[PDB]
Amino acid sequence: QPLNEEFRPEMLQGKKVIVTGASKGIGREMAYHLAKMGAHVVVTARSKETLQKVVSHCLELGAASAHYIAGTMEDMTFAEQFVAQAGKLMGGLDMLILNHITNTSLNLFHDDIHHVRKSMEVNFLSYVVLTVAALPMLKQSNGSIVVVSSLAGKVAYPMVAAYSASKFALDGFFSSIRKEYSVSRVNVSITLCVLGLIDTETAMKAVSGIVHMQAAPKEECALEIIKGGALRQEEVYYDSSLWTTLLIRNPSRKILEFLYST
Amino acid sequence: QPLNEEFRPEMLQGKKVIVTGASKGIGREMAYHLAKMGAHVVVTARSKETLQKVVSHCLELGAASAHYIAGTMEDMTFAEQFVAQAGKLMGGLDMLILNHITNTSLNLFHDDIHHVRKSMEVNFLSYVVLTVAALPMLKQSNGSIVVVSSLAGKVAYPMVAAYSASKFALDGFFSSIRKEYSVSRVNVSITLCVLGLIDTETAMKAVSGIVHMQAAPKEECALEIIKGGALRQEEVYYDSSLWTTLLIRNPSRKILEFLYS
Amino acid sequence: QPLNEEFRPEMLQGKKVIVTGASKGIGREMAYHLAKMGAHVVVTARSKETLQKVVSHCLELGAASAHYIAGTMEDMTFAEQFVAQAGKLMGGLDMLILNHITNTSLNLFHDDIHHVRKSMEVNFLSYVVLTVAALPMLKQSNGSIVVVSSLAGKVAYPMVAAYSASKFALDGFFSSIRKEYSVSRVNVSITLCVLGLIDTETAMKAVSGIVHMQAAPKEECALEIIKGGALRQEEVYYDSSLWTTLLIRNPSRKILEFLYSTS
Amino acid sequence: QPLNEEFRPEMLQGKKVIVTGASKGIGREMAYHLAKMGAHVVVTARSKETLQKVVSHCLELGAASAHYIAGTMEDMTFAEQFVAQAGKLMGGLDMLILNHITNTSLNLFHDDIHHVRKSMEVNFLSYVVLTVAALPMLKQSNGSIVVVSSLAGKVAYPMVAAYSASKFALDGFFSSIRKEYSVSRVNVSITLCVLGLIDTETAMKAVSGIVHMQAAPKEECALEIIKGGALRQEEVYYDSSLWTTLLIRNPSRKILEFLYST
Ligand SMILES: NC(=O)C1=CN([C@@H]2O[C@H](COP(=O)(O)OP(=O)(O)OC[C@H]3O[C@@H](n4cnc5c(N)ncnc54)[C@H](OP(=O)(O)O)[C@@H]3O)[C@@H](O)[C@H]2O)C=CC1
Ligand SMILES: NC(=O)C1=CN([C@@H]2O[C@H](COP(=O)(O)OP(=O)(O)OC[C@H]3O[C@@H](n4cnc5c(N)ncnc54)[C@H](OP(=O)(O)O)[C@@H]3O)[C@@H](O)[C@H]2O)C=CC1
Ligand SMILES: NC(=O)C1=CN([C@@H]2O[C@H](COP(=O)(O)OP(=O)(O)OC[C@H]3O[C@@H](n4cnc5c(N)ncnc54)[C@H](OP(=O)(O)O)[C@@H]3O)[C@@H](O)[C@H]2O)C=CC1
Ligand SMILES: NC(=O)C1=CN([C@@H]2O[C@H](COP(=O)(O)OP(=O)(O)OC[C@H]3O[C@@H](n4cnc5c(N)ncnc54)[C@H](OP(=O)(O)O)[C@@H]3O)[C@@H](O)[C@H]2O)C=CC1
Ligand SMILES: C[C@H](CCC(=O)NCCC[N+](C)(C)CCCS(=O)(=O)[O-])[C@H]1CC[C@H]2[C@@H]3[C@H](O)C[C@@H]4C[C@H](O)CC[C@]4(C)[C@H]3C[C@H](O)[C@]12C
Ligand SMILES: C[C@H](CCC(=O)NCCC[N+](C)(C)CCCS(=O)(=O)[O-])[C@H]1CC[C@H]2[C@@H]3[C@H](O)C[C@@H]4C[C@H](O)CC[C@]4(C)[C@H]3C[C@H](O)[C@]12C
Ligand SMILES: C[C@H](CCC(=O)NCCC[N+](C)(C)CCCS(=O)(=O)[O-])[C@H]1CC[C@H]2[C@@H]3[C@H](O)C[C@@H]4C[C@H](O)CC[C@]4(C)[C@H]3C[C@H](O)[C@]12C
Ligand SMILES: C[C@H](CCC(=O)NCCC[N+](C)(C)CCCS(=O)(=O)[O-])[C@H]1CC[C@H]2[C@@H]3[C@H](O)C[C@@H]4C[C@H](O)CC[C@]4(C)[C@H]3C[C@H](O)[C@]12C
Repeated sequence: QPLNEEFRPEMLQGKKVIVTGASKGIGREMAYHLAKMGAHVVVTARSKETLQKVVSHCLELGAASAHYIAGTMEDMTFAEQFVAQAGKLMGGLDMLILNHITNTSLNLFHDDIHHVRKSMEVNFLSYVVLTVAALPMLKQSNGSIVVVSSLAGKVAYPMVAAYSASKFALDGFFSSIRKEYSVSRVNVSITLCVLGLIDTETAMKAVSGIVHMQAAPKEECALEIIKGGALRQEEVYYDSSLWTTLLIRNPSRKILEFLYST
Repeated sequence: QPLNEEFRPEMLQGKKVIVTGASKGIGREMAYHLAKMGAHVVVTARSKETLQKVVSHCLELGAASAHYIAGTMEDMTFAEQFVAQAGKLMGGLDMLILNHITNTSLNLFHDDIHHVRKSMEVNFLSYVVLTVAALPMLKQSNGSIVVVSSLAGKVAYPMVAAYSASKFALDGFFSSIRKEYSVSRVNVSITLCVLGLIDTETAMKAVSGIVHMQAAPKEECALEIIKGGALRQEEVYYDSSLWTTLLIRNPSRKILEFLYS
Repeated sequence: QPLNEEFRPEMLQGKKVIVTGASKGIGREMAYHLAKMGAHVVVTARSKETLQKVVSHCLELGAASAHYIAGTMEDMTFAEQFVAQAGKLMGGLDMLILNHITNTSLNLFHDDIHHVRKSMEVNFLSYVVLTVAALPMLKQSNGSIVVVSSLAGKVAYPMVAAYSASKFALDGFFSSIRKEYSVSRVNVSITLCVLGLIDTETAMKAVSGIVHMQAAPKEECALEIIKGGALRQEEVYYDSSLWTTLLIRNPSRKILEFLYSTS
Repeated sequence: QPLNEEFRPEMLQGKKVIVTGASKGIGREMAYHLAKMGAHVVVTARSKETLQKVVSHCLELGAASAHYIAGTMEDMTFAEQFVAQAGKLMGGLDMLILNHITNTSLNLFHDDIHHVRKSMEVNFLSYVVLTVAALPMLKQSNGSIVVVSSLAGKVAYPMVAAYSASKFALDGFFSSIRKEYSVSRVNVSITLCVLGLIDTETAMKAVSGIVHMQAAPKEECALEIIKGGALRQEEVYYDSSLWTTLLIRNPSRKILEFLYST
């Protein structure tokens, strides 16, 4: 059940938040927003040096505390240890923002089973491992899981087959456990974010020169993700066009799920 | 692009078809329908003894030829080598029916990463491996890939989280490469089948005392899958209720896809 | 612009309301609800005898005032004069509830053009005439027009062709003038009510078989209409099934209208 | 049931067709198309002068025959007698194209009950009278009724209240009788056409200085109406934008009607 409330930045004051993939792009922007809101933040990515810079800026911005732990989410042991360590750094966990992805570019699928497996491991499986590791703390705090996804996680696009598979998988998994938490009375919210083109360096390099579309600002995108998580909304849609978000909705699916539950 | 005509059993006559997970349930029924249609079939599953029975019955029903290769789709090497061997046995491949799943029951996700992993490997990754292995032959024959999926591969259900993840992944992956084949002029069709409750032994055991819904017959289900694949349809929907099929359709998704291209 | 508040029965206290087709069915129930709420009510229909009973009970229920004026809405002069009289009697008008229909039973269209014409005159044209007559008073009070319509005013059914024409016409006309009031800054709300099967005597005599049991209570129906009107809602949907109310919604239409609104 | 076939111009060859409001605009274009297809045509409108010109061009184009009968559809007696005359002229009737409207311009509704009644009489009631007169002949030929309507006959627009009421009425009436013909096994098709902005002189004059949108060609509009009628389609949608035609569809209504039919 989502909060029938207007979002206020104070909702994140003193909250203990993990942000993954936070060295750049949307993840970094989320860290910065949370810092401005006075959250405790633990950020992760592979890039130790840029993560320290992100942390330093978070402290400048007014984070209650800020730490980084560097590692690759290809490593499921790292994922497990990271959450345990992050929990100790903050003295608990209120929000788990899962945002990282493995390197993805626009290319036709040509026998690249390696990339399919890697995308599944980093983009999907690690999210599951992180969640399992975080759940005890999240149950303690009646916390929130925020899963960052994509238009390519709701509809099919050429050139992102492996990526799409992993993002669709996130939808299937996390939407299913959401239904389980509802019936099990587990007070942990799950927010799935569906993003259009966002003006991160990664996206801008990737779509040049294949796609020529309006890119939404990464700062606003980051805020909207946090907002949705804070308000415990089931899904967050963010795109430069309001008419895109109208097309992402799937009431037919909602009806089928409603009919099953009752 | 689907064939603008009604289905005839003669469409499968002499066609070279792989059916995975064909020792029982829908897979077995598909093998039987294909045999009745006079197709060449190679069936696979883990149990050689039960596959032997299927092959024997396939030849009785009038299969052009029938062979089994036994093994687990947990083994990606087996998946790759199976397709090559199946293709060798038949002298090519017209249709790849991907149907197998790892054993799944209705249970809460209780930090079962091992089941999530196994579901992703068997239900999804092996389908990709099998496809990669089969594609050269399918490109030669302008053939078809048929991916068996589920209502839980289109909408969310409690108690099947790992399974749902794997089936959602199939939609994402196979629907994406379908778009790729359309723009790359690859004349291999991809059919995704979305099934409601089907009266297989597995399903009836799994839902016993938990879900009380009417089950659709496995025989007709199997036929509808084959029909859709033969007709090169993008998606096949099979459920005991017609209203279910209406609610699984996603025109909004199709619009978004059309707008992209 | 609807009122962003919960309905209170006190919203109708001392309000001056006309209800047409109010001798029986939903109309009578509406008069009774308004009476209970302490409204001033003027009711109309052709039969003085039945209207007298409605007025008597309205007073008993606690109407601030209750009166009838009898006549046929086949007569556009009566329609016009009725509103003027009712308004003068009450000293204004806050709500105009348009509810009357000409007698309709379920039959195949059988070249009865006379019935098509009568349906259009009584069910549609008189509503327009009553509206024109009422508008000056409604503008003064920032009041409301409530137009009672039907499932057969949003979707097609056999056996009610003439009636459907008239109810569809109400939608086209009143939804258009609503758009006009929005841009002309006319502070009079228009509420179109879409009703499924309601257990009025007329409906129960008309319909056949088990469908009778799916009839919604006329008492609750009448209240929901008043609520919608009081809250200045654009549309009220009332049916015994929530799935029906889902299927009468037309967001596609709403989008086309929104896109035009600034064009 | 619509014809499971692609349209061929030969489908109208030798067919006996009435077109109302055919002195100009879409009606005139329809007459011209039918003429080219070698149909028998009877055209009507108030102006004999303009009708004569249409007839002359129809004969030029190769109509099997072409006649006009002038009169006002405000007059229900004329409406009825016109159909009898037209049927006598052609020796029967295969298609009745109901297209005429009373003069309508964009204006706020201001006590003009006279105009509301006139719109209802000409735009709606006359269509019913014409249908009643034509039905015996149409039953004999397993013929077709084509009712020309409007976006303002499916959605609400300001400035066309009286017109909208009349076009909505056509939908309510003719869609109801279509259901009646199905259950009564009357083999006469009813086609309701929903038109966006069409570049007729009337439309171009009316929208001048108030609406700025793409106008669809009247010739193609006319053809699509004829095609839909010939193929016994329930509805024809014609607009400059295909997205408009998507927004005019009402599947929910179709479901409600299907459920009642069951
Ligand atoms: N930008 C867009 O247009 C869209 C974005 N999205 C989504 O939003 C999210 C963020 O995208 P965006 O900000 O554009 O991506 P970026 O590439 O900017 O950021 C991805 C981050 O994840 C990290 N990462 C990469 N590999 C690994 C690894 N093996 N282990 C841990 N972290 C890794 C990166 O840091 P480092 O390299 O240091 O490890 C990087 O901080 C993604 O989930 C994506 O799916 C969805 C649709 C569109
Ligand atoms: N029945 C239903 O209600 C529904 C079915 N479906 C779908 O239809 C498909 C078939 O379902 P159903 O017939 O019920 O399933 P069954 O259990 O009847 O059959 C699954 C088959 O796959 C094989 N299999 C199991 N594990 C493995 C493995 N590691 N490697 C290779 N093969 C394995 C089995 O043979 P063996 O054990 O011998 O190996 C078995 O023949 C599934 O893809 C499923 O997702 C979807 C929704 C509902
Ligand atoms: N009940 C239902 O299932 C449904 C009802 N509706 C709608 O709700 C409204 C009320 O329906 P319901 O309560 O069933 O109708 P009723 O038959 O119960 O009441 C109709 C009223 O209008 C009056 N009336 C009939 N002819 C005339 C006339 N010529 N001039 C003035 N009044 C006339 C009647 O009184 P008198 O005869 O004395 O004039 C009667 O008071 C109708 O607008 C209808 O369209 C819509 C869908 C379903
Ligand atoms: N053009 C557009 O943008 C749109 C058109 N439409 C629809 O398509 C139809 C044709 O429109 P369009 O071609 O623009 O219209 P036009 O104005 O060009 O033609 C209307 C015709 O009807 C006739 N007519 C007018 N009054 C009467 C009467 N009292 N009796 C008999 N005929 C009369 C006219 O001839 P005369 O004056 O000599 O009698 C004229 O031939 C209309 O039904 C309309 O509702 C719908 C939406 C948009
Ligand atoms: C830009 C496209 C298409 C988005 C879309 O379909 N958007 C709505 C449709 C808009 N319309 C066509 C309707 C109108 C446009 C009006 S406009 O004015 O814009 O021309 C989307 C679809 C899939 C997206 C990629 C994947 O996620 C993987 C990856 C994640 C990284 O993190 C960033 C890089 C990358 C490659 C992503 C970039 C971009 O995000 C992609 C290409
Ligand atoms: C039966 C349910 C729900 C299906 C559903 O939601 N169906 C539409 C409902 C229709 N309505 C509610 C609208 C009306 C009912 C009319 S009725 O008369 O039936 O009451 C579906 C949803 C997910 C399904 C399982 C997974 O796939 C995984 C696995 C695959 C194996 O291979 C077979 C076993 C197993 C466990 C599956 C069994 C079954 O298949 C499940 C439980
Ligand atoms: C009863 C039918 C159909 C209503 C409908 O289509 N209802 C939803 C569909 C229900 N399903 C089929 C889906 C089954 C669900 C069962 S469930 O148990 O879920 O409810 C409706 C449609 C048109 C209606 C008449 C007109 O107005 C004219 C007139 C007005 C008077 O004032 C009262 C009398 C009369 C004759 C009206 C009576 C009744 O009102 C009619 C026949
Ligand atoms: C032009 C407008 C609006 C139509 C509309 O809403 N059309 C699509 C949607 C527009 N969008 C904003 C969504 C896209 C535009 C993109 S665009 O690139 O085009 O600017 C429509 C709606 C009602 C129409 C009148 C009535 O029928 C009565 C009458 C019939 C005669 O016979 C011809 C004259 C007249 C006055 C008609 C002219 C015109 O026909 C009107 C004004």
